[PDB]
Amino acid sequence: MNPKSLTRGPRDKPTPLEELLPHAIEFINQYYGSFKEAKIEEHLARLEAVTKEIETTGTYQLTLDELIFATKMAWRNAPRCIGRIQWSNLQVFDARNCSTAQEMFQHICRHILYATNNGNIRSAITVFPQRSDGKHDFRLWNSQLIRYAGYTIRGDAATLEFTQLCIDLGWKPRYGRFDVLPLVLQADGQDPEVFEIPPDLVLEVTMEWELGLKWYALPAVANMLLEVGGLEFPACPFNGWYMGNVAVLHSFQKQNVTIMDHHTASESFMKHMQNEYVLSPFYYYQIEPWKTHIWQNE
Amino acid sequence: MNPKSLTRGPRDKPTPLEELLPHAIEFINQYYGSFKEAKIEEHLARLEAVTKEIETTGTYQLTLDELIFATKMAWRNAPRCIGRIQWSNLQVFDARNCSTAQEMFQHICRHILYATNNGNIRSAITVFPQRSDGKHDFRLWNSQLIRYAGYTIRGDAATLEFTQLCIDLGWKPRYGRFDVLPLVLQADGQDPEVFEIPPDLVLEVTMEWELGLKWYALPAVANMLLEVGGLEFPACPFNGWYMGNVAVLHSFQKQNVTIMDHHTASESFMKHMQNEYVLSPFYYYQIEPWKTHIWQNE
Ligand code: HEM
Ligand code: HEM
Ligand SMILES: c1cn(-c2ccc(O[C@H]3CCCN(Cc4ccc5c(c4)OCO5)C3)cc2)cn1
Ligand SMILES: c1cn(-c2ccc(O[C@H]3CCCN(Cc4ccc5c(c4)OCO5)C3)cc2)cn1
Repeated sequence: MNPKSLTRGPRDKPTPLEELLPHAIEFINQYYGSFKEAKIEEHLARLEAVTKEIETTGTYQLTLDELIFATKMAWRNAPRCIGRIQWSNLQVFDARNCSTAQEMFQHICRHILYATNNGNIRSAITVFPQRSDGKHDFRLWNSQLIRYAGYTIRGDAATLEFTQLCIDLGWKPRYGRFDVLPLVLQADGQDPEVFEIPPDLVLEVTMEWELGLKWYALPAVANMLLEVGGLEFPACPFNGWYMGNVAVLHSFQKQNVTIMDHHTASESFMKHMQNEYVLSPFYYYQIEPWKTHIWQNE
Repeated sequence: MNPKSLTRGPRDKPTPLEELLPHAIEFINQYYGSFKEAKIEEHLARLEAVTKEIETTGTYQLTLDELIFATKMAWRNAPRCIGRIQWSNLQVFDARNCSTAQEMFQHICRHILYATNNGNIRSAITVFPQRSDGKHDFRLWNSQLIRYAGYTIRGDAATLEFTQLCIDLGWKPRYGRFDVLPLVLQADGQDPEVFEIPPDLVLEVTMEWELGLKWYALPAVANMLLEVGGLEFPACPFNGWYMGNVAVLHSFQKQNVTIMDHHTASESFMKHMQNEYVLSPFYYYQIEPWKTHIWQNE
């Protein structure tokens, strides 16, 4: 067997141009190939401009449309994702001009608001600045945007470690069982900063003859890396909606929070279908950033 | 003399509870003893929960922090390991929820990536699921994660046998002198599967007035067993870095691959020291798994 690694690690230097250029060219082809017989000239013109940009600057920037295409193809290329059948249903927020953690936070608020949509969940991805030399990475340290803390256990037992990290970073732990962990955000390679998510941004389905059980509506992956044309985006949170004695199906449907039931299955595929008139791009796992981060202040 | 065996063999049944419980209790004590006067109540509470878990399930699970502690104490307890002086410098990857060989492979890729760190080597251990009844063991059949094949001789003369085994398993032997052997991975007691290591994951120091000599940067023991509190982890690869007419010291230092020179000696001990504000646990040798494995398909 010759499987590839599903993980893409840190760098300490820019991608060598001799490595980057072939990848850039291949993606450009894939992109312009999505127009079949049309646009031969734009294709070649783009090849020339990208090549020059790389030779001049050591890298290149994607057009907005190229980025949108990339995020959708990466989704289409996600082997385990059930949602990828309707891969055209994806809203893209372009945050590649982001520079600070405060700005990252505002972008994520915007994302959570749009995708939550008061229960009528919409898929979205927010793309932060691409890796340059690898010493200025933007990363979200959370595994998901919204997750309950973990503290025997109290809360989300799978975040006991991350919860402890937040505390160590100055987060004040309320010790409930449904404490929404803060966003831990790294901009430009700096030490991460801690941001409470505004409670009003977090939609929860309350389960329904008293246990006080509830769960958050928005499942959002915070910690993967988008690869495209040799470029790496170490910060690119995205979300879908849930797949699904189970008062869940009932509580979600009764509170009208989207889940992947047959109706939603048919509808989303219907909408996807109406949007018509080594794998790359790809979402990679990363090494947990607290295991690799060099603190400029601990 | 009353030396103990440094080898821990296979089982065909779960550890008897009457054997397991005393060992579990002893480790819990060792763990909570590392807090001196504090935490008497957590200690007793943990004793009670572990005892109940064993009586209920026939075994028990370590907390993440208990596991981390165990791996570091086992290292501290390794008589021949020079690196154990700086035993607090160890990154632990928890793969105890692993179930398939493909998953094992992804964990090992992640390990190789982190520990290699583009030449700035970091110590790490990846811990796979603990032995249950002994008929579902996870094992790596390699002695190291990265090793050259052996084929008079061609390649690593010490792997002639293992190389032959890989071939017998379906591996196609390129007949060079520096062929990186594939990972041979056994999950849940199943027959092993063969996985080429992605070449880009393998860092090599090229020796430097033409012989074409090179060697791999990452020394990683693949085949030992971690014992702790009566639990056995037959799959727990770990790595350090090398100790060191010798163009080696030069080639490694000049290509900035870590070795245990005086500088690295002082630095790593310095970092270890800043991490402050029958032996058990222990790493055992095992019997070569191809000598004991019952093929459900040959
Ligand atoms: C529209 C609703 C969506 C549904 C129902 C859905 C469902 C799933 C499910 C069930 C998994 C597997 C979880 C596991 O194995 O533990 C998954 C994985 C994943 N999803 Fe989604 N997803 C959706 C939207 C998205 C979006 C918008 C993206 C990206 C733009 C995406 C990217 C991925 C990726 C990369 C993985 C990992 C896939 C792999 O490793 O093979 N998903 N998704
Ligand atoms: C940080 C760099 C490290 C260095 C320089 C180092 C060096 C060594 C050396 C020189 C040996 C003896 C080899 C021989 O006799 O053929 C050894 C053995 C060993 N090392 Fe390391 N090591 C390091 C990290 C580790 C780590 C991370 C672990 C485990 C978490 C570890 C566990 C062991 C074990 C169990 C043995 C066998 C010891 C025995 O049988 O007495 N080493 N190491
Ligand atoms: C879109 C969103 N996702 C995920 C979101 C959140 C994820 O977190 C995992 C760990 C916490 C519990 N999560 C439960 C879950 C299960 C199935 C599912 C989820 C979340 O979102 C889409 O479909 C799984 C995993 C995957 C995948 N695509
Ligand atoms: C960490 C890593 N190790 C080892 C890694 C690899 C090992 O393989 C042996 C057989 C192949 C050649 N190896 C050479 C060697 C020598 C000294 C050393 C090595 C490898 O890694 C740490 O220090 C020894 C043995 C021990 C021990 N601690």
